[PDB]
Amino acid sequence: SVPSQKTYQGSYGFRLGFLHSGTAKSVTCTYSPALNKLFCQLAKTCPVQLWVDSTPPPGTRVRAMAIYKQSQHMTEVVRRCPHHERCSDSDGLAPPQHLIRVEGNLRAEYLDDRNTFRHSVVVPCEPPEVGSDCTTIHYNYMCYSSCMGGMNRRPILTIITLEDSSGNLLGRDSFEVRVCACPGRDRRTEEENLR
Ligand SMILES: CNCc1ccc2c(c1)c1ccccc1n2CCF
Ligand SMILES: [Zn+2]
Repeated sequence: SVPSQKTYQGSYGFRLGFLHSGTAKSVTCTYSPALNKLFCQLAKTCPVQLWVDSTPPPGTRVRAMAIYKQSQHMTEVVRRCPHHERCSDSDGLAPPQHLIRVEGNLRAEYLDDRNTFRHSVVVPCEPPEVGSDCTTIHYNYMCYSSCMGGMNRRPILTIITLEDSSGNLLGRDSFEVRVCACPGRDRRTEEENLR
């Protein structure tokens, strides 16, 4: 009915990482550690790092799913709004209803859950390239937080799960997301409000 959001490093020490992009007016994606919140523009690249302490088995996958943050909305499926689901911006793989896409990975799979109706996108867990210490997934968020008939100004969380080949839980992390026109200004405002 509601997916768990409990942080769980599991046997492999799984956790996320984010770049340090700053808050200039021109920034298109920026992460606030103090808020555990990603601020991004519509349909722009959001780099999310995956870190582990030890190598998970072949066939491990990484899934992303959005849920509403507020308890009174958590049972409602997060989906694109009535405008964006019809705007013919398909990448040829993501269903037009899905808020979260993975960019540039032909092995991405998109799930409409047959029981919960929730959307998710899952990719194989790949090791870092030679010379790198982590792997990065590039996500896109395909509606604004403010879209009427969709998120409608309600905050969302993204839950990232590390899964075995059967879909069993190996690790979990999460972060709040705001999709907005000016991520740098909004991050500065919300960090000031918190302080
Ligand atoms: C020093 N570098 C550690 C590190 C960081 C991230 C890593 C790995 C190793 C690793 C090894 C095998 C398969 C996937 C792997 N990931 C991605 C999932 F977090
Ligand atoms: Zn929309």
